[PDB]
Amino acid sequence: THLQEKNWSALLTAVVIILTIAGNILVIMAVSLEKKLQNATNYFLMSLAIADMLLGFLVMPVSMLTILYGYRWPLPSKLCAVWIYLDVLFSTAKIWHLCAISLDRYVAIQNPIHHSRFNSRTKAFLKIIAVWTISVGISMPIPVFGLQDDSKVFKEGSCLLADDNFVLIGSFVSFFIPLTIMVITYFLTIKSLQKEAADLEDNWETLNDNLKVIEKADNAAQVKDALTKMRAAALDAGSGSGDILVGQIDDALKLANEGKVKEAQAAAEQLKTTINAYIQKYGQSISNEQKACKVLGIVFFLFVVMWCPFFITNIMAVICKESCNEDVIGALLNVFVWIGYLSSAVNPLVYTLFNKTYRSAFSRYIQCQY
Ligand SMILES: Cc1nc2n(c(=O)c1CCN1CCC(c3noc4cc(F)ccc34)CC1)CCCC2
Ligand SMILES: CC(C)CCC[C@@H](C)[C@H]1CC[C@H]2[C@@H]3CC=C4C[C@@H](O)CC[C@]4(C)[C@H]3CC[C@]12C
Ligand SMILES: [Zn+2]
Repeated sequence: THLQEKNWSALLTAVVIILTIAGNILVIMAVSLEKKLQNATNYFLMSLAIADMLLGFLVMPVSMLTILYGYRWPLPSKLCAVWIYLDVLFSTAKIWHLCAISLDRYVAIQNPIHHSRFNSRTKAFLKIIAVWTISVGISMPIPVFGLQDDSKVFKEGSCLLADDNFVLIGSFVSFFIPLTIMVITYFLTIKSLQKEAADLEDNWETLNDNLKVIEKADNAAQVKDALTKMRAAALDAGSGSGDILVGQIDDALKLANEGKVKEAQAAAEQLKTTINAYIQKYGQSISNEQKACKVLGIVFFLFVVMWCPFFITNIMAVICKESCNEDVIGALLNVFVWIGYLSSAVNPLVYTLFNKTYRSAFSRYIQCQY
């Protein structure tokens, strides 16, 4: 039966709604409770999850109500523009949250002391508020012109963004520009991390060369010279983390400055083991940045690929009003809108897959074990 089609569409819509709300609430709880997940990127991801939850709680159920009424808007006229504004607001906020994550992490890894433990919570919160304000500013044209003009938000009785200029400018400002920025920033990030690993290997090379020089030293002058080169290398290798290693090298360097050559050589001998350990630690930190980069790239790819069919079909239907068939186009737009909405529910599953802390948190939350 063809009414069974409406029943199935509404049912699958409800499935997507419940999945979105539940998963993003799980992400909210994970970021709100775990102190192991309290850096800037996780604050951005929790803001992202609340945005997706607001989308799945205020916008997607109204879309289900719309698809139940034969796509005829049953609510008051102003609520159509309000609902389109909220929809565009939350989706634009999501994509620009992703863009801000990419850019912020890139700018961070640019800073030569970005491995220090001192990160400010308030700065990340201010960035999140700035992104939400950007989203509100991008979405304001719909309330401005939509409440003034009933025709720009209504399309044959149906509550759709009918202005072609609005559609194209919103596709560019809200989807295409942040997508391109995301791609560029991601590839620049992989290049910067490669540079980081290369510099770390160079620091290790310097450390080994000067340890070997110290092992065969004769007088205090060359001991101090090799220890100075070692101190520079070790300070560079920490990427601002801040450890005992440079302090131990300074202890050996004091021994060298006093003229004690044998004791300085013994100190360098202990430093050899300490240096191997710390170098491996720094390499592991770089590898962790690489893994986080790839996971966030998976997130970006899933979101963009799931929203791409809708934007493709929408811009195409704006271009060809009669060249292309519009019944199949309307069916495609329905299906692709709901795929893009499914993108909002996909994220917590991805957090579960490639993150052990998120997965443990969710496994303990399903059983209510806090
Ligand atoms: C409910 C509905 N139902 C129908 N149609 C609709 O367009 C709609 C509106 C669908 N909104 C979903 C979010 C979109 C969006 N805005 O900004 C973004 C930025 C992003 F990164 C990703 C996505 C977006 C804009 C449209 C037309 C066919 C008939 C049924
Ligand atoms: C705790 C941290 C990490 C997240 C903070 C999220 C804050 C900044 C977000 C969450 C929900 C957001 C609000 C959701 C909806 C609207 C309606 C819009 O027309 C004006 C902005 C406004 C009022 C948003 C302001 C920013 C907001 C309050
Ligand atoms: Zn780093």
